[PDB]
Amino acid sequence: LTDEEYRELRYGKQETYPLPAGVDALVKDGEEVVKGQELAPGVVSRMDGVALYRFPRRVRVDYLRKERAALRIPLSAWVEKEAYRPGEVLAELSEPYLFRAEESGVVELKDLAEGHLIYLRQEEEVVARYFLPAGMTPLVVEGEIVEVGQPLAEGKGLLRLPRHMTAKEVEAEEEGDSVHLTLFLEWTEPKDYKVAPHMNVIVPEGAKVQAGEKIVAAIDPEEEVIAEAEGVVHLHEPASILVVKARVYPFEDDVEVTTGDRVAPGDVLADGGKVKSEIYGRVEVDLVRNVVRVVESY
Repeated sequence: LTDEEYRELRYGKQETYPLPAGVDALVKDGEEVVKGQELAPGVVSRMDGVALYRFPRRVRVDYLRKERAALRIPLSAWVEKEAYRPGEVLAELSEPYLFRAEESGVVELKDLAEGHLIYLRQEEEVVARYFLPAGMTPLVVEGEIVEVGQPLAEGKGLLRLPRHMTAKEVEAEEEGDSVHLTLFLEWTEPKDYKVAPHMNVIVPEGAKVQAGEKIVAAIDPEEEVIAEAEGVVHLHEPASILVVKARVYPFEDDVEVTTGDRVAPGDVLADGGKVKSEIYGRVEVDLVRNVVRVVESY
């Protein structure tokens, strides 16, 4: 009777897989993994089970951005839709076009991947918010004083939503030659945070967070990491991953089981008889990922 073989029968199959510093995993914190599957460029799992992160070093936060801007283009070149998708063609310009300033003031240029966003400011007041999709290259620069009628950008061929931008609730009022579109833009803007062991990631993978919300804790304040604004947390670069032979069943509401209990194929776990197990084994009610995992038996 091996000191080890005992733990496998009683508590279950477990294996740790180390990761070379600065390397990122090819799986999420509690993703279902199969025998042979790459858990990271160098590492490869030897069993089916659940991959769990051991002390991650990088926490990425996909911050949500939303701005409302306007665009002026030739009615004939427009590709009328009530919502656009990333990379989506917004219009087809036959000949070069000059999106001209309909307000005056100082410009603020904000790169948005293959696209741009312009703000016309007059003193302490944002007087305008212009959207100019990829293809329409800006003609002005951050800090330039611009006047009404002055061309701000220029499009030559097709106009597309930045690969990562989305536009919905498009309100387009027609006007003779051109068209005036005001769009509600939404795109993700990520930021990365480095976690030194003496730090505790309070939030799990996939968590939605709000401004002010504490993401990472530590005995020192300037060390703490607080969300700039609404977003979605992501864990990256775990020093290692522990695979556990077990299945995982997430639930929307109420758990009908307790950590420690044994289970069999059929046995209900949560959401009324909606969530049933498929295997025999131990139970662990993870309420950090709002899921119930069942460690295989045999």
